[PDB]
Amino acid sequence: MKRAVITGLGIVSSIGNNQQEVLASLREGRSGITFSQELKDSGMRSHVWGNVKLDTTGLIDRKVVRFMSDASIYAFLSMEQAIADAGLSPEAYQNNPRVGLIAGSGGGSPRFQVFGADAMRGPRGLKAVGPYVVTKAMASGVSACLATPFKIHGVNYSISSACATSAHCIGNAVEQIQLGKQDIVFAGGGEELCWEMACEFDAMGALSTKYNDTPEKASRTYDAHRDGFVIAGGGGMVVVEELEHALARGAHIYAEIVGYGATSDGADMVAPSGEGAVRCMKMAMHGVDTPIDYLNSHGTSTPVGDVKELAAIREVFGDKSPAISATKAMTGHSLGAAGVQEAIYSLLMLEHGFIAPSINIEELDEQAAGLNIVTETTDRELTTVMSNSFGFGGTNATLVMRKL
Amino acid sequence: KRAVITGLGIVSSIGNNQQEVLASLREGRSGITFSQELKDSGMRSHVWGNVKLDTTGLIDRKVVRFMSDASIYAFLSMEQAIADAGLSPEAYQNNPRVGLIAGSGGGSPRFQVFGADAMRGPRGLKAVGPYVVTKAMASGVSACLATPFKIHGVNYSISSACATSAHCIGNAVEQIQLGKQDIVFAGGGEELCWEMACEFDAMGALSTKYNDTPEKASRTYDAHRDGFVIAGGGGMVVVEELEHALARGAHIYAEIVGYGATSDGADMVAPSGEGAVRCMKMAMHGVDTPIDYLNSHGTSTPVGDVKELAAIREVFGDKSPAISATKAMTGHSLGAAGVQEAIYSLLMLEHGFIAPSINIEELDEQAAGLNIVTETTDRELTTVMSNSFGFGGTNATLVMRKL
Ligand SMILES: C=C/C=C/[C@@]1(C)SC(=O)C(C)=C1O
Ligand SMILES: C=C/C=C/[C@@]1(C)SC(=O)C(C)=C1O
Repeated sequence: MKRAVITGLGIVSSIGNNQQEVLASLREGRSGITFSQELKDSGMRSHVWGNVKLDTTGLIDRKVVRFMSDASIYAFLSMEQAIADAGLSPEAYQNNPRVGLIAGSGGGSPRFQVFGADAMRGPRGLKAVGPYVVTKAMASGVSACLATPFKIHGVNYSISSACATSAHCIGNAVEQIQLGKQDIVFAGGGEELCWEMACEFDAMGALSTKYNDTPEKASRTYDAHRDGFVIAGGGGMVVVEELEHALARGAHIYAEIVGYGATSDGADMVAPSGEGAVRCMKMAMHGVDTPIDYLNSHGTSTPVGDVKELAAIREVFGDKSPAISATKAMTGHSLGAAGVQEAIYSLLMLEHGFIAPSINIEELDEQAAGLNIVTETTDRELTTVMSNSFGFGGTNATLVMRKL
Repeated sequence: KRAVITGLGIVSSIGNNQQEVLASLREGRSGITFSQELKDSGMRSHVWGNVKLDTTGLIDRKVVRFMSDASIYAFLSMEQAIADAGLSPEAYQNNPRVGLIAGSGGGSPRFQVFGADAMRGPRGLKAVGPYVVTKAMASGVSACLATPFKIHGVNYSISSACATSAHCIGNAVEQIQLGKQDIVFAGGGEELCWEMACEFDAMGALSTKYNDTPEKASRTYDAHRDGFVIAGGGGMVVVEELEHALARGAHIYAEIVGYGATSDGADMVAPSGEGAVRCMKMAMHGVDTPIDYLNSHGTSTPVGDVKELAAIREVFGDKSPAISATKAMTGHSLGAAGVQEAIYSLLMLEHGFIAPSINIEELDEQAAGLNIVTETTDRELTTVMSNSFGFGGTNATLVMRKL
């Protein structure tokens, strides 16, 4: 089996439009959460979100962007960044059977799905719909919209697994390398931000509703007064590359993907079982001869979910648990984009030797006792980092990344 | 490590189990009907491949409450596959070596739209209810099955438009090859609704000239084809590691001996041909038996049909296999097409026949020379190929061989 490394990255998020801006927000413990007039206007109870603060007008060519929803736009721009950051040029990655793309969203595009239906029911029907809704709204929008303009010839599909989507995308990319089928796979995803989708999470009571007057305090993972997650949008993309291929071209290598866990609860639809996560982390830690220095938790800021993961971490590690922070307290929950963005946050912490703070803990949950939850930015020489992604439907992903 | 198919299940326009499907295939029987729903919506295409089954009460209330139609069809298909594979609950449930990879092309446009419509009404959130997320999310098909079937292994959806459930099967094979799983349930489902259908109609992808004769609308390779006929349904196969299957005395349909997965990197909604050539060649690597039958993607589109035929010619030259497009009978079930057509191919393999490519009244001149079978033909088959090409230039091919 071949080894897989990360040789580039790109990110559009609530806390930065590139890796430099994101690095700055992580070290500062800056919140990306703002009041949303759009959410309030729709009749929602959650009025806060992790929005992308970027004018994307003119950033993608007219004939390319016409097929794209926001999830695709966010993923495309991240992919541009990742290509450049990897030091890759068209002659190397384009029209190359051994270079692929695995990237998805959790929701596709509810916005253009609803636009399509709204337009169809109006007096102009098909003519008001137009010819571009399928590529905007289909579940595989994110992969279809990137593989075509980037001239990808290798693998091309999307993995969806709700909150674990882009973490599974990365892990499947690793498998492509291990099987010797691909030299490079761009892995990640994107997620639009809109009332059309967010109202679905509000109607199940999943979103924070009590902190709308103080938007930066709404997302408060592990705080005893958390009341659900803060919904976010954005994209992320990493370049997953075979080790020898990377070394031979003098690539910059952030880390090796040394562990990939993928498991299922087989229990509850919208609540974590715990034992699924335990098995997932163990799978990711298998054969890894170094300790986990830092854990970027799934920790979405939900009453049951936050502490269920903690109980799982305690089971896996015991007394000697790693430093833990939940960056969703800063960023919000970008759903399908969460896995890659959080793999990137963890890689920036690995690369730059620090731990981002788990913010908005005004009163630590009684069930979080005895663990190392890092609440202020602390410089440390990290070697091996772990990222957890647990989604609706009991789907679990865990990534372990280590310096070479 | 080797992967075999040990069980199958299907809910399609041409049958609600493998026996009804078998009969439809041997008979060249159309599953296409007139749709008042598509007509009422303002569409130009008024034909569809509908599931002729009322699914009310077939799934536990507390389980089906989270599900859209795509998930319902896949679930029912999975029950059949479990039973067909002879797997007790103790064999496959609460088992880390047993997984599920199943997707849809579209998620649930119906419930995406319902949520937004409900929210804009006088009841807002209380009308939306707590179930729309699991229904509308892109991973609904996997999420809604993994849980009630007590799946402990892998649990996610591959999505790639028309190639969706084909990549699901191929990824399942990879899980076996890597030694991570002993069993993976692989397949997909797709709902059938104007919400999604009108999007395909608005880009001109759907057939519109044959609404008075619904059964003649889907007509792959016919000179007067005018687009595909939308369909819904589900499929599921049991992908199983060989030694595991042999040990428990499983009935094996075939081994998956080849899996191609490529990208066009060309056009969004038109195929390049080039990518399909590479996909089929990739599926044929190390396969030294001839292809006895090819189940084409063949959707009944002017450009698409002959683009795939050209790719077949380039791959096979003057050794081109027997070909039929079962979509002329079934319609195009999108995310469910890959697994359903693998199942049709598996049925032809098991029962020694070639299903007809129907409704060819005038063979396209670009299809001249080729062995497109238009009549049910009894034949001993050994090795079969099935193609799936989706929008976004995404390609999958599966090659299956009798043991
Ligand atoms: C099995 C379902 C997973 C549920 C989790 C823990 S995953 C998630 O994002 C949120 C908000 C939850 O409640
Ligand atoms: C990348 C474009 C693929 C297009 C194909 C061949 S895939 C498909 O289902 C239909 C109807 C087409 O026209």
